[PDB]
Amino acid sequence: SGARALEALLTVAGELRGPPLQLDTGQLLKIAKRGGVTAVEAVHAWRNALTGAPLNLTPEQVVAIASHDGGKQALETVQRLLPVLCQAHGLTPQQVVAIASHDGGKQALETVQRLLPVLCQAHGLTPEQVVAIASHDGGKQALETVQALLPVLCQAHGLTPEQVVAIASNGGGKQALETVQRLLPVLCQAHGLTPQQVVAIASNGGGKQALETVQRLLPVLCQAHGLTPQQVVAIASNGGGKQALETVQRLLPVLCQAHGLTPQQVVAIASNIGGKQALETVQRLLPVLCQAHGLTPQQVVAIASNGGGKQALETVQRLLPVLCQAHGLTPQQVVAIASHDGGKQALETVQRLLPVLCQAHGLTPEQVVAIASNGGGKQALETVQRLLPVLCQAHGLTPEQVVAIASHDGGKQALETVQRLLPVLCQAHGLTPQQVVAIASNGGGRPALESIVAQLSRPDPALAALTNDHLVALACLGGRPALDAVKKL
DNA sequence: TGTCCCTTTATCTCT
DNA sequence: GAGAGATAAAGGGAC
Repeated sequence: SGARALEALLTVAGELRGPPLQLDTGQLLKIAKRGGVTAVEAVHAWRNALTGAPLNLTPEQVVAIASHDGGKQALETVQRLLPVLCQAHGLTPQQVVAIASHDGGKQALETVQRLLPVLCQAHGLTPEQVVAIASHDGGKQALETVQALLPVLCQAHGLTPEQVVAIASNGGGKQALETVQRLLPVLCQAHGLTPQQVVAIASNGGGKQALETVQRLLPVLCQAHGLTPQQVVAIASNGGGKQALETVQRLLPVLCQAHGLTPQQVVAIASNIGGKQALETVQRLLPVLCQAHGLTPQQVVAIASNGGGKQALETVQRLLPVLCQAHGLTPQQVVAIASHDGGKQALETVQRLLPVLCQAHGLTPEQVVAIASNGGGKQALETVQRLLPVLCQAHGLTPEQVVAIASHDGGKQALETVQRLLPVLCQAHGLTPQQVVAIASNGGGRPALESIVAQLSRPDPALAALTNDHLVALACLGGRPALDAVKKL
């Protein structure tokens, strides 16, 4: 009955493509791959209840919840617990989705429910801090561990609640927490690290192995390799962790002696998530990129030194000719696009969309490069392609303004939020569009605009002190953080 | 056969 | 630009 079971499964997928979820093939694939057949079936059985009152989940939220080991249990649990978490604990549905959307989401949900009161009332955490702790695989473990260990970590060890939250808020947060508890004294007292440096190391995924590996290799990397404790700390706390540290141990001589890299640029390469992969890839590709592509070593190092640098390097090697000779991009432009986290996605997206953006939207190659040369470049490019025409027709923006909003980290968010909040800002708050554009055209433009609309609607006397124009100027180069900075004085 | 937890790597967003 | 936070995905081990 394998063929009938298969027919049943495909009928289920087909039905999900209809109401109420209207899932696309990508979404189906996501749930299948990450949550399995049981998650696909669970979504199908509960589609009405997940999208209906009292949950009202969007299809994207349903997809995010299902797309994990135990996805079925998470979906089941969200149906039981969301009304209490929202109405009793004061969480928003999106915060609930965030707690739910990990392997073991059911456990983290039951645990936020049980623990949020003690964490906030007795330990002094905010609900947002509790959400951040919960929103990872093993969230239950981290929540219980913070609850158990925050008092010892703060009083006996001197850490702030914020620092404990930082350590706890990664996958394996429990491991990281216990390892800080164990290893904070040695690393400070014996190695002379500050507590903040230890927190900075501990607050990445694999924080525990990173701490243990800093203890293990700090002396040999300094002594036998010539690095400073600072460099070792940067390598350990920049996401590279244990893998990066050990790979620097192995490859530093070869990269310096044979390939001619300074130890500083080797450190720059090691100092991101996937630093091990980046190091190995520079070792492999430095000759080829520097003899048969005329890229300088500086340029290669610059590409390698971001998270997933490996991917960026291989992608540069593959696409540099096509982008230079077919799309008319200069190698410097290709380097600039490559030299961010996710440079691979940005490059591939430029290869795909450059012609479209130049010819259907009239953008010059320089503008396309401008948009592409930030983290999340792919996202920004795709949402300019989507929203350029509507923002010009409906909201009366120029292509320049659209490119400007787009050309920062989070450009996608800033564009979408302009689309969502431009009407009410200008209509109900006699706010000007050039003004809203001004707010949107920085990193954090999104939360800036949102804090603005929050102020105008449910204002806050304390903050209710500046002009619909003074707050504008404030958001315009401090954003949300500036708005909060004033609104606590 | 799934569920839960942890590490590593890749990508995106904000301070 | 750098540091940091956050979301996603893979792959592994334990029951």
